Amino acid sequence: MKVLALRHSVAQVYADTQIYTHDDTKDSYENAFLISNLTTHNILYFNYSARTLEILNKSGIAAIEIQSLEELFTLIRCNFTYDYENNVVYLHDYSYYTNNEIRTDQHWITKTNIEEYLLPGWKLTYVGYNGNDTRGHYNFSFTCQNAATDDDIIIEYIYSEALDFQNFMLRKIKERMTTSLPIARLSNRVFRDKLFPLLVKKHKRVVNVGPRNESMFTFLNFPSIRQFSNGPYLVKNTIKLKQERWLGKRVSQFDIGQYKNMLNVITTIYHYYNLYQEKPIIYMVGSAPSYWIYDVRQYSDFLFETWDPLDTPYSSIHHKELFFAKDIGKLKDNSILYIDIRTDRGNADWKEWRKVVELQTISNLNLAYQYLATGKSKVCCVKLTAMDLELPVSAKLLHHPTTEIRSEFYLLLDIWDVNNIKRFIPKGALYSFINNVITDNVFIQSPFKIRTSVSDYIVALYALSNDFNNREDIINLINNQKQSLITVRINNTFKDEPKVGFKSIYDWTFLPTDFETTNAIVTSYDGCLGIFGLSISLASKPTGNNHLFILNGTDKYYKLDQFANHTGISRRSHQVRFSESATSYSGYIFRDLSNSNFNLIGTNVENSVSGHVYNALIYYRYNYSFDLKRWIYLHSVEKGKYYEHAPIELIYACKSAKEFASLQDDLTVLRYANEIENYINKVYSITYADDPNYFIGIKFNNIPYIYDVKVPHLTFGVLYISDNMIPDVVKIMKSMKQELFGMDVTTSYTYMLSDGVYVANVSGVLATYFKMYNLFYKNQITFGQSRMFIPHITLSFSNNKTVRIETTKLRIKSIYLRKIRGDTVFDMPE
Amino acid sequence: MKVLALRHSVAQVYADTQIYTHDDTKDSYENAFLISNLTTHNILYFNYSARTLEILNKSGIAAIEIQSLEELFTLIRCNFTYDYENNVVYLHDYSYYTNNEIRTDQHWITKTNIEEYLLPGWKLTYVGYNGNDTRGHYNFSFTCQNAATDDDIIIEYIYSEALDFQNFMLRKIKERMTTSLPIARLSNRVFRDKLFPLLVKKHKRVVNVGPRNESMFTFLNFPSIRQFSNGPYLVKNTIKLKQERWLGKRVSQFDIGQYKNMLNVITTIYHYYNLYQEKPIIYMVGSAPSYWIYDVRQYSDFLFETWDPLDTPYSSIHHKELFFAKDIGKLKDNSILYIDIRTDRGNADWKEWRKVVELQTISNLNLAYQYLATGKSKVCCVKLTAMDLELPVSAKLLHHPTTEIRSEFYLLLDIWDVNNIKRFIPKGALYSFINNVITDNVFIQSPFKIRTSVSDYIVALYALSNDFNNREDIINLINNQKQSLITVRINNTFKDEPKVGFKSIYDWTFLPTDFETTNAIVTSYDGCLGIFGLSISLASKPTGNNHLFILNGTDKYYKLDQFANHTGISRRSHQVRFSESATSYSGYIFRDLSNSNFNLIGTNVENSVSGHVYNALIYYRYNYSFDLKRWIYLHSVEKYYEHAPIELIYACKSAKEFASLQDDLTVLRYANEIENYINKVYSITYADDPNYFIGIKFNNIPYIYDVKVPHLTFGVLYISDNMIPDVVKIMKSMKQELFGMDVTTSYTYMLSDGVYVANVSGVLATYFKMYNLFYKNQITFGQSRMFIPHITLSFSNNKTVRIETTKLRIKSIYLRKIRGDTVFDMPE
Amino acid sequence: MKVLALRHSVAQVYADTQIYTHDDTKDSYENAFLISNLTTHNILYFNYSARTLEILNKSGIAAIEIQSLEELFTLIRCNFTYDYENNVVYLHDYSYYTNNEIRTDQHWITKTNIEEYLLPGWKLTYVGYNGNDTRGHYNFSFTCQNAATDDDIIIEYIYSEALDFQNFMLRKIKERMTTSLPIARLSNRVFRDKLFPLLVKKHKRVVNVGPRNESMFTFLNFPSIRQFSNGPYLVKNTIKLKQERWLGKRVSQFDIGQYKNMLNVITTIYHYYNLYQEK
Ligand SMILES: Nc1nc2c(ncn2[C@@H]2O[C@H](COP(=O)(O)O)[C@@H](O)[C@H]2O)c(=O)[nH]1
Ligand SMILES: Nc1nc2c(ncn2[C@@H]2O[C@H](COP(=O)(O)O)[C@@H](O)[C@H]2O)c(=O)[nH]1
Repeated sequence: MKVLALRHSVAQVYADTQIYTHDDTKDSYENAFLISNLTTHNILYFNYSARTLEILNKSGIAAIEIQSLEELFTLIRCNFTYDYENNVVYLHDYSYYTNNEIRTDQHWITKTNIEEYLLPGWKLTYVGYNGNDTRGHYNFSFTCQNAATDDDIIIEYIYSEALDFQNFMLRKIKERMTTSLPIARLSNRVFRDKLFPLLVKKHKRVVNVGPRNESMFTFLNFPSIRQFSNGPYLVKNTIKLKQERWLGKRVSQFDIGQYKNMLNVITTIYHYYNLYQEKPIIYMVGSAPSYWIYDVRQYSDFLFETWDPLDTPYSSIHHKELFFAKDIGKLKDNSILYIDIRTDRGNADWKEWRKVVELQTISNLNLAYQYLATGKSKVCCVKLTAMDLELPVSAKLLHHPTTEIRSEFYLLLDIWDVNNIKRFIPKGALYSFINNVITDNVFIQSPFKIRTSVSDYIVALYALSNDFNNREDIINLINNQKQSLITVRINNTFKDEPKVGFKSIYDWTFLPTDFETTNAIVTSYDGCLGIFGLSISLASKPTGNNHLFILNGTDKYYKLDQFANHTGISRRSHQVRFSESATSYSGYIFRDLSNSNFNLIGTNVENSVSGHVYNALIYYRYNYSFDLKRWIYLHSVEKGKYYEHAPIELIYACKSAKEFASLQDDLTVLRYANEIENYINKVYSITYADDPNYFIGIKFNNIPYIYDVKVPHLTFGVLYISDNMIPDVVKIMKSMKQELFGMDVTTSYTYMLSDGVYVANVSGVLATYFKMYNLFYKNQITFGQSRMFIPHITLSFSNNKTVRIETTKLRIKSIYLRKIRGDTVFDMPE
Repeated sequence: MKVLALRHSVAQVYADTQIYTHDDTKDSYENAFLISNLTTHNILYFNYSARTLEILNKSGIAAIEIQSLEELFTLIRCNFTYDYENNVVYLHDYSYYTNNEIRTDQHWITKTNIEEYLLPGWKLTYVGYNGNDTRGHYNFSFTCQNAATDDDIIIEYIYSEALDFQNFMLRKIKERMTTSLPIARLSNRVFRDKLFPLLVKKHKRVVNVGPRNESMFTFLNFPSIRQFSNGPYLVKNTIKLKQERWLGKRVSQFDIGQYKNMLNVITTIYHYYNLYQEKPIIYMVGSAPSYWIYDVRQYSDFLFETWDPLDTPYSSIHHKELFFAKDIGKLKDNSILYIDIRTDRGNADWKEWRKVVELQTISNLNLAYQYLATGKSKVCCVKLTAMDLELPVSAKLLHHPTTEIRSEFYLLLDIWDVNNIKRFIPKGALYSFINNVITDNVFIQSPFKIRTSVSDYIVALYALSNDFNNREDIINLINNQKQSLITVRINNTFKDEPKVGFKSIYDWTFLPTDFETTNAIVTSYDGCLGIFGLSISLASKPTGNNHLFILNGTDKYYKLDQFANHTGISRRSHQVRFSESATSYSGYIFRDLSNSNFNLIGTNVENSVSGHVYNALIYYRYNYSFDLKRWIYLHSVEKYYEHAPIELIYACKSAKEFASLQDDLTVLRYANEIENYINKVYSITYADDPNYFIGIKFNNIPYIYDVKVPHLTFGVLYISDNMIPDVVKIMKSMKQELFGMDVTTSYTYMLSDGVYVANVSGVLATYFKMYNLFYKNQITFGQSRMFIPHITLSFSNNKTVRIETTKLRIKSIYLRKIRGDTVFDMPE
Repeated sequence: MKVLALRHSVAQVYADTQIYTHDDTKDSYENAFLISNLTTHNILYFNYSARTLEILNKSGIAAIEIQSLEELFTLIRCNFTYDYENNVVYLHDYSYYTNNEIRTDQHWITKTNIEEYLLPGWKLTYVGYNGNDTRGHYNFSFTCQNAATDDDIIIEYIYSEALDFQNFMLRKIKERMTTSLPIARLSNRVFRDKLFPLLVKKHKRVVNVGPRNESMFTFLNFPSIRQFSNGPYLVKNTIKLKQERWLGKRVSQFDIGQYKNMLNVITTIYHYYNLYQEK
């Protein structure tokens, strides 16, 4: 929501688009609330309270100080992710195209002949992970960098098997200008990099479910984490494959053999991590260029040993420029070995070269076998070619994207693999694997069993909510797990559809009430981002791939007003109320008509009994960052910290939301409202004195209207009690005697309350009524009725016309407790 | 958008919701444009020029003076329609429900026992037509009134055969709070009343197509207007009806017999108007309550002479308080007669009572016959009951909604009807008509045949666009009419579907290019509202039931910048470019990549080709008030921007690419259609095979150059030798201007593989002015591709270098034979 | 799937529409299988194995012997439900409209002035529950009756609050000719009436979940069954209701006070059944 606070003295004015202006010196939390309810994208903050900036940032709303209006202000007309703890700004902005450049996260790409295939004059410039090397471009009051890169395009080109790069880059850039900004993808890079270190330091055992190739670099420094992904391609599974012949498909114009090498070595690193939770020694044979080491070293320090006749720049120690044949004993006991040996494309016939390469393949495989036969705790990966050969059945198969699909694959072998059953594999099956399979993911770990773990911190970022996963197992995991961070699809669909999908790929959808979590925060990406110290320029759109984030066993659950608060609950409510609606009063109007309070709708903008629940039910697709359930619960057990609202006040908003949904045919909001009302009636064991025996009544000295009944009284309470509780009731009355006479009782008009009932309004007594309802309910005394409480002084049982007077205070003369249908009053304090 | 202008004295500011602020005195017409491109609903204007406030109001955008911050400002946080000519404000706001009241614009309703069936304690409060009686409530710098009424509910209740009013009103009120404000419905009530008087005065002959019961009162004062509706129910058509018996269905809890009487009389008035184009005398018999006269008299004066026993209507000149039996000679020759004979009942038998009513009906029918036997100009309406009887074949049958369906109907009779064939009609058929039909419309006039009329001002207000009307007949009417105001549904669908519909009721959809109008304004409801002196606080939502408005042959067509202007062209463009976009430069970047200007993206924030058209094509669902067609045409034949035609074509190609990427089929069509219109209006030629060229030479070149002769190729042309002199003339015509331009260069870049050039700035505007001069003089200038001003430096495929802004020498300008050593001119 | 087996000697031939022909003497279960895989609606069975008819009937496929080709065969060009244990044929067929008549399951309706509000000349004729009194119309090799009635229309008119019966009946009849036959609704009446007696006799304790008003008559003789439906309207729940005044809405042209009385008494019977499992 991009709130920018600039100095009041330097309150510069320009007509920027979608801007707003706010400033006030009354409270520090309500300035944040009122800012959170502004309707535009950018907000300009002029009294610039540091406290209020911190509150916004905790809520996920980006709030930063602006000191160099000349450049700081103008260079923030784009979205960004703000690390407010370290005061860092990560710009997600593709204006750098005006420099005729493509930006990448990876250094190795700069060494390929990629620039030739770009548009004429274009270059690609390395920017570092999340634009770390761009900090020179921006020298502001804060550290500033541009996290936007074109790496998605390059990776898509590599996996797309289409050849011509010029048109591909051009098409993808034009598309990027035609579609809205990929905020989720770009800010999640920052969130991953900040999140997982905090978890590894802060928690004993961290389990990450379904990592994707995007974060392959994130976990390079954290072997403590146990990863669960899709299964690996085993050799035994090649029995199903139909035999095929050589097929020379070219996928990339520029040589990407280094990307293949890097994905291979990283896959091996993570296999080793999965087996032994420690960082291994890396041994590499071949891999002469080896530039990508740099990109790995940016995330974790590793010890690299290289054997290649050419030079390898970034290696730790290039043990020998000479080739490696029988030097097995140099290899230490806790390590991984990458064997990429290609002798040479000789200038001989292709058949002769094939025999040469086949013999070389057998040599490499035997080298791997000797590597793993001698020593415990090691893993290896070999380059083989497609031929008839006998591989172990449990070995893992790798074919990552390479420049051309030309009869090569890789075999990943642990020590359990070497002495295992070996099977004969024809060249046709291996060719079928090379041609029909491209390895999608470097995480080859066994799938995650969706069971609650008591010693683990489970992290399911975008993996659990899928069409094929068991829904009830997901619900039980979220419900009963301690210490977790799990994400599901939101079900922002009308008609309450239980799945949502794109081109026959579907996801399960959940409402916040579909869970029964005891102690957890159920918020948006904004809320979860704030809980971990980040804020963002751009909120979730109501219709999109929006996810609920659920944090189980968090430090922050009891900080109700601090994290996943009601910031922005009324942003959409206010936009609709002031632009499109029939009247700005429509809300109070509808809420009173929904609770059968139509008897008078006269100036109901004052002292309405409905609550936050109405906007959390109706506009949930916008403000689901609120966590309505925790808000209700924490106010059940004070341990009402700011509000002290009676439960009937919550139930009334529930009923109003149900009627609204039925009018709009919003089936989802109808369910959500019914379920929240159920949760309320579970947390509060509410009772209704629909058949009362006694009542509390207030009597006034003067009555500014013509009255036709003998006794004008305000029925201020109605209750159902046994006689023995009359002292208890009395005590509770005494408990607020001061407060009872303190209230500023006012009346301004008379109206018809029902057929044959003519009453005078009473104002200013309702807050006291709710405090007293809370006290009676806490004391297990049945107080209140099924209907809504309407404070009124009955004037006559006749049908008379409405009369108005100026606000005339009313004065209390006695506050009595009387038995219904008994002329006997059982208490009369003055 | 509510534009609210506050004075320096009232420069007070609060945090109003969805608010914005603008103010400036360094620009003239651009203050209105820049206001028109702001994103929120309400805007506050602080250092305001009266001129730009007027420009906004002419464009349809409501712009009001605000002086009473205490009440006037707080009470304009709701939408309204503003008559800026008379400076009056019609509020459309239903906050008045907080008074426990139902508001009607009709006085007769107040006399019924309707208040009894409302919610307890609620009242019904008569308000003036379009809230005339609310002006007392508001004491502002301007006239102010609240046009919102609950008549939607009352009318729907009467026509919906729902029984219980209390629940119906309650449900409809809740619905009204749950759905957005019916602005089209409410403000068109104002628009009709301002429109049609202006048309009657300003034009001789006015034809109104398909009026509905909503505007029943509007045309009461204009028999000059000839209206065409769906048609009448004739007695001749009762042969189809299957015989039925009495079925006593109750329609309303409170007596609405006065609505029936009024609708009958009004139907008769409009029939009389249809036959003889002049206002009649009104004679009525029975009609004891007589209030609806008031509601009629508020729009037009009529002469009301009623005969009613011992009862006194409202304003009827009571020719006799005695019962009327054989006084036919008292009734004048230019008149209308309504025969509602009370027919009072009693406590007698229902069968005997039926015979009583039958005899009374026969008396009434003979009464009508005696009325019509004489006279040159008369029309009559009679109350009958269901019985066997012989009615004229050409007579019209009326059954307007009444309290109960109790064996009663009304017959409309012409002077032509009496002298026509009479046919026997059984009681069963009459019961079938009473039970199965309620007359929907008081205009029973024959339908409009969709043919152009040359002497008439035709008005088709939401009537022509429909599934069943001939689409090509509509296109020809709009295209070839001389003086009309016609509305059609706009094709705001993403897939190019030519129809749009709900529950088997469909409408044809058109694009602005689907027409070929000669001199006409094709704009939105806002634009049309502005042309007639009204403005509105909030524009139409892009995917609503939005209508194109076409005004043929108006005085305002040539006033381009005043009406149907470019206000709001970039409102959505600016919201998208900031906010959600990948980059704030995204627009210029995409137009340069789509027109093959990808060689460099450096010099594109400055000196880009057209984008005025770009946002009018792709964001058309928002700014369809622009009328891009007249804008293109008027700039072909001057009658400011001085924009080259290729400049428009490039934006067309960019919009086509954008639509193809978004799969916006309608925008793709619209873009291709506009490019077609451009190449139609401009007979463009391209010198793709160059013959000669214009070259500029400078002494200073801040970069290392590896070519022998550095020059800026400022032109390419295909010409005959005989035309070489004329070209020189044009060069001389702006020689000063050519050396005058402040040409600047800032960096070097790659223009293609193996080409290394330096950017050029400040020459492009001169290039377009000169292109216009070449095209006007029928000399082929320019190329199919886009013009890129550059000085070739080398064919060396070298890396790009940047320097500070360096001016250029312009030592010489010249025209040289391409591939020839011959230069044919070289001015100092 | 309407398999009709007729005598091989009397193998009459006509070009009926959607018919088929099968006959074989190799196996008794595979003749049933091969018949079950034929594609048309009606099948004509010529070697007419009694065993194979029983197998089909056990599978749900109607399989009946045809002996009076002249009328039995032609009066089976309509769908039906076949009680193959008792050899009874319940026709679900609305051809009886050609007799200018409306058929009802309930005797009380005949005492109301309903016939006046029909189309001219039309009558309503009581036919008994699932057409028990229609067995006189059909005297075939099997017991035969027409279970089709217009009672759905009358009940819908009573609950629809629209007044004019003539147009309502006409509209609903025209609709019935324009839409396919409501087989599920009509055969489920027969299935309920056969099913629940078998269950009460065959099982100790029978629980029926969510009975609807349609089968209000089915359980009149079985108080052993415990029924579970939607909750009742309690007096205490009137506290929520908004106060209103007299509103005289007329829902039916002919007096249906007897339907009200019957529904009241039957509701009371079932409440008593729910409390005390006896009549
Ligand atoms: N009863 C009640 N009303 C609230 C509460 N919070 C906000 N509101 C009402 O909601 C309004 C803003 O939300 P809106 O009605 O515009 O959606 C405020 O002006 C206030 O009257 C609450 O906790 N309880
Ligand atoms: N209206 C208009 N805008 C132009 C024209 N040429 C360039 N522009 C640019 O287009 C912007 C309008 O918003 P856009 O959708 O291009 O972002 C203006 O701010 C301006 O910088 C033109 O001829 N007409």
